[PDB]
Amino acid sequence: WDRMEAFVKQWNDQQFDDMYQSLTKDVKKEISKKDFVNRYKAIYEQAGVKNLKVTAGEVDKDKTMKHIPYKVSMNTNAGKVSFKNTAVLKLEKTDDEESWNIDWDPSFIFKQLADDKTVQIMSIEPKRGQIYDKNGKGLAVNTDVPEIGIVPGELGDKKEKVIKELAKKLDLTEDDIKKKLDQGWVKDDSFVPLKKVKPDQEKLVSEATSLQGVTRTNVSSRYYPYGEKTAHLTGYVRAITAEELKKKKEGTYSDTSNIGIAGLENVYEDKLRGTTGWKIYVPQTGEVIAEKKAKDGEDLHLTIDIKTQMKLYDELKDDSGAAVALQPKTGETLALVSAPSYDPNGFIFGWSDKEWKKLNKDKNNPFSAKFNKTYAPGSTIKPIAAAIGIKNGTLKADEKKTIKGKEWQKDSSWGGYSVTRVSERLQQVDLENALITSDNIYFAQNALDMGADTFTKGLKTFGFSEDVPYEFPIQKSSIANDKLDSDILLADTGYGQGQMQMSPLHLATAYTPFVDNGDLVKPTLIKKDSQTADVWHKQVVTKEGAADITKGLKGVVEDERGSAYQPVVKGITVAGKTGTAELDGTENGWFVGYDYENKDLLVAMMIQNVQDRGGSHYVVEKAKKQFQSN
Repeated sequence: WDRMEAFVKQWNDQQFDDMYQSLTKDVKKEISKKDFVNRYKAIYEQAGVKNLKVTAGEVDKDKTMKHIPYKVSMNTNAGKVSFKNTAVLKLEKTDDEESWNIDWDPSFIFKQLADDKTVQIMSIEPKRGQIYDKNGKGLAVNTDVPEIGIVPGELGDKKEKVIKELAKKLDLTEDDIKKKLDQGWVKDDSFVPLKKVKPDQEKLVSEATSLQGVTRTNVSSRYYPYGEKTAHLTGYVRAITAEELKKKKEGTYSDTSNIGIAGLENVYEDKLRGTTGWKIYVPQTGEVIAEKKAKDGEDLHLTIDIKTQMKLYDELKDDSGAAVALQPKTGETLALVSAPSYDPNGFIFGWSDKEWKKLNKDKNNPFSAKFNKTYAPGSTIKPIAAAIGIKNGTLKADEKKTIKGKEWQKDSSWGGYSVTRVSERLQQVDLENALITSDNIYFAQNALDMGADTFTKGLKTFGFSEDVPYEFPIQKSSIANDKLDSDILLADTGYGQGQMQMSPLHLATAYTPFVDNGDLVKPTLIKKDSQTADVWHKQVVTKEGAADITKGLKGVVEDERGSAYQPVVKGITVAGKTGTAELDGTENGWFVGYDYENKDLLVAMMIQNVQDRGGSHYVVEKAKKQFQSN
């Protein structure tokens, strides 16, 4: 019949407002359309009802009352659910027109339901996988932390004064505690959790539990054992919002779930979470409509060495910038540091108000990692360019160039603009002395002699303009705002005063061909039991070209004329390059270096607001400390 088919179509399509219209006059009373629609929406939403199939059968007796059997199957967060039932169709006249109407009752939601029975949907959170460094040191783990609560029966006739004192002691409100004590499940002998506390605060727990009826347990909790020292690398988890929950695939989260918002917590959310358990049941009888068991998440093992991480943190902790430390042979990531930072434990245990407001008004954006953003690299481009110039035959490292004065233009067509070098001591300038004196004209002429096409292709072999193959998302490096579309922009990009932007991670990666082999190494955060150093582009420079570049980068640190000579550090065997990118404004300082003798460490460091602190020098002093002085 038409009415039944239309009702079934509306219900398969889950349009409950259209469904309410077909109900009998009796059911219209005692159940308002508001309550009908709200009850369906709430139950189906919270249970995760999807894949709904309602199919109708055949009538039996032939009249003003019919019976039509039907069946319902569906998928819920707790599994497949299906039942059979019989709809009563009564013919009824309202106003002046008859119609067949369905005599609805709560058993059309789930079969167990009736006018004295409801449904409840509880969830079981799995154990989240943990994050370890290369030596098994826990970076994002699960630990048992104190949990202060109230047993109501133990309060006696002191409930009010106890709530007042405990609210003052735990920085909660009296209303919040009372709301928790008034929950439906709360019985006089049950422990009512009130607040989770960090492990280092047993004195607070001792003070608080010494009140009437206030007691203590331990609850499992995420914990970030090194806090802001690894905050950008771990990221964090925190409670999911109702709006976030509405966007996810039903079943994967509940209203009380943690979700990874930033860092590796977010990047590996699926691996770390696991499977959420569910139970749909009827509270008046205890009957279970459906049930699904949880499943723990998987652990994550990183290449990070927390010792290197902490050395870099100690150097950057009061500044604004980033530092990457790679093992340039294997491509493993020893350290990823960004400053300023934050304690991700704040998102688990709660923030103090002053700290939250501090972090949100900080103009250097503590919650944002800087090692995956792209900044102007400045002079640090020069060796890379040199590599390309040696790779594509247009540059010989041992041949000197004629440069007279401190200014140079290609021809009259530049006019008022010329490339400026800081010194004019050397008139015959080879590659080594070009790097040591950071000669801008040398490298402008390198770019020009090279041409735009070869230089673009070369920059692409060092990983510009492509997705960065790395497990932590890295914004792509840019050669120019559009393209190298003029001799002037080409020359400026040659010596690092153009439109280019690199990430610290990428700059670290792009000095790896200089260390030994010439290969651009594929960086990785994930610890692998395989001792296989993956290559990202093969032989982007030759071995002998890498040696030629290493000579000049060595000189930058060891020759008195170099930009990285001060401070003189006995013991280190470090070759590298400095940079300063300007922004009455500020300027950012760069140092990229590697151990040209031990070949097992490379660091890139970038610090902001260094114009009044000696520029790149301020960075250099902090960078040399990171290297083996043995």
